[PDB]
Amino acid sequence: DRVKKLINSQISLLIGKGLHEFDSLRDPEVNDFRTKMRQFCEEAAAHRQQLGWVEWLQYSFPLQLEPSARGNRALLVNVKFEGSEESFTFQVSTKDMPLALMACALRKKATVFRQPLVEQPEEYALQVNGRHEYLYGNYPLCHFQYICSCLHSGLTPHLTMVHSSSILAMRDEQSNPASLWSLEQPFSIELIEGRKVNADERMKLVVQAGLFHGNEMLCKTVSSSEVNVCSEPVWKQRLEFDISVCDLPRMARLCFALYAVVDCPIAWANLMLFDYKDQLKTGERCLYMWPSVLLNPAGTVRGNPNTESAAALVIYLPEVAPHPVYFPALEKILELGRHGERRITEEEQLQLREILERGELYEHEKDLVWKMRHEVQEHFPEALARLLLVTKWNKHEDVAQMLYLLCSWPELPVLSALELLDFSFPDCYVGSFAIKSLRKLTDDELFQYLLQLVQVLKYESYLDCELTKFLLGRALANRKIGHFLFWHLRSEMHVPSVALRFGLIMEAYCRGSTHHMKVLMKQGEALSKLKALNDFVKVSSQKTTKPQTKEMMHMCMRQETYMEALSHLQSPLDPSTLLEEVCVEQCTFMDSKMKPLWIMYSSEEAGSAGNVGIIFKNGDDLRQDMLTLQMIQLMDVLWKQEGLDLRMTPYGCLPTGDRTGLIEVVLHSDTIANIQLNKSNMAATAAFNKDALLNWLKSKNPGEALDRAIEEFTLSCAGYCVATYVLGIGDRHSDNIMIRESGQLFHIDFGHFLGNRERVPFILTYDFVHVIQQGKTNNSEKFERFRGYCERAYTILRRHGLLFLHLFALMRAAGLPELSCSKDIQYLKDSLALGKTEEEALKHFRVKFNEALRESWKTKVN
Ligand SMILES: *C(=O)c1cc(-c2cc(-c3ncc(CN4CCN(C(C)C)CC4)o3)c3c[nH]nc3c2)cnc1OC
Repeated sequence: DRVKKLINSQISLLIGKGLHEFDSLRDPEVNDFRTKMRQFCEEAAAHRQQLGWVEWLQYSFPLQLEPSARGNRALLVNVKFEGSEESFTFQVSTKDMPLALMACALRKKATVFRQPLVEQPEEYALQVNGRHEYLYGNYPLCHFQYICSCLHSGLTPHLTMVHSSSILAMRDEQSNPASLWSLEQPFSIELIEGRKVNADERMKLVVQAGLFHGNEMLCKTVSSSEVNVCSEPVWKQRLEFDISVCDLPRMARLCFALYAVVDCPIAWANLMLFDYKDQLKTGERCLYMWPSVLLNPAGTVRGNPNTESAAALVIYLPEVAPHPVYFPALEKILELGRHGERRITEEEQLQLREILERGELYEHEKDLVWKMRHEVQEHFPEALARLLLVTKWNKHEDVAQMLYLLCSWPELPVLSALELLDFSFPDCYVGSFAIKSLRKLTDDELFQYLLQLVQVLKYESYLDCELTKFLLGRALANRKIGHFLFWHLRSEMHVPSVALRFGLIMEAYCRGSTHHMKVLMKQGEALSKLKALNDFVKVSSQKTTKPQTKEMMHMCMRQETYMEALSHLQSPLDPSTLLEEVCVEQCTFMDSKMKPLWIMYSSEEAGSAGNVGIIFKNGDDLRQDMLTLQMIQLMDVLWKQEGLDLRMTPYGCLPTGDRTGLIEVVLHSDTIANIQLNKSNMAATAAFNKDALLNWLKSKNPGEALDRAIEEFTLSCAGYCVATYVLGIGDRHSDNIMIRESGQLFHIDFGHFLGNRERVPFILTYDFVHVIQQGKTNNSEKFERFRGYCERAYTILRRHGLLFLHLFALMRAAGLPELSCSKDIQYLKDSLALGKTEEEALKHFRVKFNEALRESWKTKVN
């Protein structure tokens, strides 16, 4: 019908690529992915349209619980019924559950409307006012994030009784429309010609090619002869590799590098030896090369789409048989793997136990762990990664006996599985195994590691893969996973190397949720408008005064195309947050280089909670900032699970397009720089500039409120000192540190991390030390209490050291200039002192903390 056509065009504008372009490729791998993933995604949609009303609440509005609650006191709550202005305020216990609260609200309604109610508390859920958030399930009220948030800021929770019939109606409204192993000859290729090559004509062209299984070489690299620099070089050379065709692992990649010599690299191109159908590739192949910025094994195996500019390499994959050759099926693999030999003294078992309880190892150590592989599966299953790295992947017989053990290997913990997703484990069965051990991930853990999982999609060799199906299935089952999966993919559509894979996943997702595609379209339209408004602000700020640019901005925003496009949307930063009425008079732009837009919203239905802001930033790369903020959030989750709340501010930061993204406004907060200006006729005007920040906290927090504000400052200070030390956040100054009116300190503008290469020391600023000490010169009772907070925070993070290392290792796929090699992850190994005992790492940390105090005292002596 006309609808199928309309949806296809809406998908096209949403993903930023015409769907006709996918068909124009005439690519069988692309075509098969589209068919298969459309089928799988529409199955999910059908499953969803029949969920029960509580199950549909778990899809659309997943519970936001406190980290402590995963796996008393008096409380005032305001409850109202859907479509009623009359509300009931009643005292409840933080230990009470939503059903008791609901049954209580029903009894009030029954007395108020003088009628015993047929409705039972079991037929309801409590919505947070003007938000896509709900309180339901068997959990005390204090376990919910919203109730927890209300208790700390003193404020009263405002809840609406929503009946099942209204929830079911939402579900209804949102429905989709109605053999190789005998081939002993050495692997070889033919390097035919080069096309569109650009280099210095004094030099000569060389083609270096190597066979890789992930990062490791399957044999030594081979180099073609030197041929004089020109546009179309003609080699005609049969390059031979020291590896039998029978020994090529399934995931073997042929990597090429084209360079000029008198060392000047021109381009690179990679390709999988076996196709997506496991057939050994033969024939002629034109490799549209990528411009180099050594060989590039981790780089994409798909050719450069820019066929006009790109230099091309013509190669010939020889026909090794008169019939097609496929990689042997698992049944053939396991049949060969079933046969081997298992058997050395207790002293040699202790040698194996010492190495497996540790990490690089010698060649004699490799020989021991390989022969003892059966004992590895039997007594140390979590050491699979060590055994997988000692497996000789260039020996088809060794690969077979490894796979035999892996196929009966027990499911490993989530920490172990995340390590197996790294590019240093390129086997498909290994990747299928890791995905299997990751199905046990809770939606909360999945959401926490979604950014890393999206990045390891760039390591994939084929379109249809276990990770894609896993991410699609989880996104289709949880709307928040879906929302964030879509944005992570959409923000990378300008990267030609991922635009095809990422575009195809988003299309598949869209087939899974027509309604959500429309909701995301509403977000893309606002972001389109924001870009146009920001471009304008940029040029105006360069010509006239700030009040003049601000007034022109407001007039442009007051156009109906802008009022419609910027209003009534779900926030890309948090689909729970609804951005209702754009507050034009409160909108402005900041004075920094990119003139970022400061956009405010209000919602009568949400009250004070509806007053939310977004920062539109265009011109900067926000990926590193988002990663740093997600890591600080992880620390906060890890500190909270051990009962330590350091009052952190991990505000939203989401890239949405090319050098484009949104940042969450933290209201009632100013930078340390703005507070320290010490302006005249203010409630905080100081006698000593050292008093300015404490005077400001006093003006915001009168009487008893001050002690709480200083404690919030101390807690947040300790968390950020540890966060910035562990992560190597340098270039810290008064204009990238902010303070909230509650006393909470937080950092912004995370341009540089991991010491990028200098060792970032522990930092203690005197201005903050002065606040922690309550404005007293000596207050060791409060100072040492802060030092205990730092040590406790540091100690907790170390216990989770391997979780940070694994996540940051997966993030290497993002290609962030500050996260691109082994030395970057070494910085975290050093900061977290993982090569030490807790006692030794605590002395190490104390020696670093005492050194920061002596630094801070250069300002105390002044
Ligand atoms: C890029 O621009 C960027 C921005 C943030 C980020 C900054 C701020 C922030 N910076 C200064 C101020 C304080 N100021 C108070 C007064 N109001 C006006 C409207 C009266 C303007 C702001 O705020 C910020 C505040 N809340 N969230 C924020 C984020 C972080 N990272 C950036 O680039 C990576």
